Amino acid sequence: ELDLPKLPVPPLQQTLATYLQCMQHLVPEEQFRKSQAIVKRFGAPGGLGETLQEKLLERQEKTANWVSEYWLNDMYLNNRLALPVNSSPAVIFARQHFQDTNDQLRFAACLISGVLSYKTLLDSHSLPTDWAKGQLSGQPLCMKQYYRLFSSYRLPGHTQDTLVAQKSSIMPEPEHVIVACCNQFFVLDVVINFRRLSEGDLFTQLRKIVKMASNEDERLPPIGLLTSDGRSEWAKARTVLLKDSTNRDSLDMIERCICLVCLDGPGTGELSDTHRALQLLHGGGCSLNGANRWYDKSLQFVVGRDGTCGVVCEHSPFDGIVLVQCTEHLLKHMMTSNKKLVRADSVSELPAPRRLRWKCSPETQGHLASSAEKLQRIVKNLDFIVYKFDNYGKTFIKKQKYSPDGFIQVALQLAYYRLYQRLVPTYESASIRRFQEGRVDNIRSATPEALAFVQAMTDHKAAMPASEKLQLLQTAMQAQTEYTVMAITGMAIDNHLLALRELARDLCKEPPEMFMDETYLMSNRFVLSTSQVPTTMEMFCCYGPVVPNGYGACYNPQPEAITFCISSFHSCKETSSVEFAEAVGASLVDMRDLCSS
Repeated sequence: ELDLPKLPVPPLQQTLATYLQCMQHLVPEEQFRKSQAIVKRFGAPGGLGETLQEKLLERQEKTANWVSEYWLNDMYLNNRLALPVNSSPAVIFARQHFQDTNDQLRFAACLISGVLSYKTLLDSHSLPTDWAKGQLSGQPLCMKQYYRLFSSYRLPGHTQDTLVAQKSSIMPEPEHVIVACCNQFFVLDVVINFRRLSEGDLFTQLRKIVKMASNEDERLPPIGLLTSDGRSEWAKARTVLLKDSTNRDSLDMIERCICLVCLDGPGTGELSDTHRALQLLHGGGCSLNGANRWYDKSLQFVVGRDGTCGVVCEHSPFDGIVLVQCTEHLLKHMMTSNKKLVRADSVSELPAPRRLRWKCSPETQGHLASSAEKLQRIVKNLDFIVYKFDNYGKTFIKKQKYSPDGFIQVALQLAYYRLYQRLVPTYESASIRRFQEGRVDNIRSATPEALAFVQAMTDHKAAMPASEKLQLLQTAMQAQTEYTVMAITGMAIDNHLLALRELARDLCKEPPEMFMDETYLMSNRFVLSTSQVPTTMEMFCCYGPVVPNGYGACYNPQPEAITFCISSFHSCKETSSVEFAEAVGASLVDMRDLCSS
C-alpha cells in the first residue's frame, strides 16, 4: 500500500510538447498555429500553466494519487449516457450445453460457490499480489481494485454519480447474492443456520427461485429496466422509488449484495460468439433478457437457459485486467474438484429465498415505459462483430522481434486510414497499477510515425519498394513502443492535462484558452477507442464505442490467433463494424507480407 510509488507528475514543458506533437497531423494547419500560440502563452514563464503546475505538486504530496478523484469523475461518474453498451464491459464465456433447467442451475450454483471462495480469499488477504500472478517487470502492482469487486455500487445522480464503498466489514454479515429470474429479484443468503451453504444447497435454493419466478401471479413490474437508462433519467426514477419504504428496503438489499446472478431465458434463435456478446451487453432489450439486470451493481453473472454465459461489469470501480483475474479464478474453481470432497455436504431446513417486493406508483409505470423505449434504441443502434483473426498471432509477431500489442495498434491505425484516408485521435488503455491507486492513462497510438507508414500502403503503392515500407513500419513500432513506456510509467499527457484543467476550474476562475481550444477538445474525442484484454481462459471482453461516430475495439492476442471485438453505432453512417473488422484483417495480412521481404 503505502510503499507503492506515488503517481509521477510529468514536467510541464514535456507534457505541452508531447501534446502539440500528438495533434499536429490531426488538425488543420491554421488551427494548429493558433494552438501553438495558446500553448506558448499557457506555459510561458510566470504564466497560468506554471501556477497550476505548482498547485498539482501541492496535490501530489497530499494525496495518495493526485488524479484519482478527477479521473473517476471524468471517465465515469460525470458521464450521463446509460451504462449498457456505452460504459459496461462484458466478458463472454464458451457456449455451454444445458440439456435441462437443472443443468443451468448446477452451473450457477458452482459459479456462486466459486465467487464465495474467491471472496473469502480477498476477505483473508490471501490473494497473491500481482506479479505473484500477472506481473510487472519487478514490482508488485496495486491490488485496491480487487477489494472493490463485490463491495461497490454506483448510485445515479442528477449531474454526478457516486461510487459507494462497502458493505465489506463490521457488520460480519453482508452475505447475499441477488438472483434475477423473469425480471424478478430474490435474496440468496449464502450463510443460513450459522453454516455457509454448500453447492448443493445453493442449487436447491435456485430451484425454488425458478419456481417462484415463473409464477405469472406474484410477477412484479421489471424494476431492473430503470437501471438501463440514462444516469439522470435513473436518478429521477430512483428518487420516486425512494418515497416508499418497501422500495427503499428492496433497493438496500440490492445495494449491499455481493453480486447479481442472472438466470436468462433462451434467446433468439442463435448462437454465435457475436450473438452471445449482444445478450451479455444489453440482453436483447425489454422482450428478451434486458430487464433481468441491475446495472449499478459491479458484477452481474449471466447464466442463460440456452448456454449463453458470462459477466457484465460496471467499469467505475475496476478495469479489465482485474475483472479478468477475478473471472479466471472462478472458471478455475468450477473446473476443479479433484479436491472439493463429498455432496450437499451440509444441510437443510432451509427457508425459501425472498422475492424483493416493490410499490410501483403510476409515475414509476411511466418511468418503465420510457426506459423500455430508450433500451430498445440501444439494442437497435449497436453494430457488433466478433472477428477472429486466424491467420497468425503472437508467435509470429514475437518471431519478428516486435511487440504484439504495438503491432496490433499500428494494424488498427492502417485499418482506419485505408477506410477513411486520415488518422483520428485514438485511445488505448495503459495501466498505471504500478502506482498507488493507479488505474489507467492513455497511449495515443495515432502517431505521426504511424501516419508516415500508412500513407505508403494506400497511397501510392504502385511503386515504392516493400523494403522502404518496412523501414516506415519499424519506425512506427518504435514510436508505439516508446509512447507505451511513457504511459505505463506515468509520463504521458492525458492524466496531467486533466488535472491542470480541473485545478483551473477550481480556484482560478473562468476557463482558460488552453482547455477551450478546439485542439484540446478534438484531442479527447476518441473516434478509435481500444484496449488489450488478454486471457488464458477461452473468453473474450467487449464494449461499445465512446463517441457517436466511433468504434470500440477490444482484442485478445493469442499465439496463433487474435480475437477482435469491434463496435460501432448504426446511427452514424460513416462507420460499419464488419467493414472495419475486415480492414483490420487485410491490414494484418499486408503487414506480415512486409515482414517477409
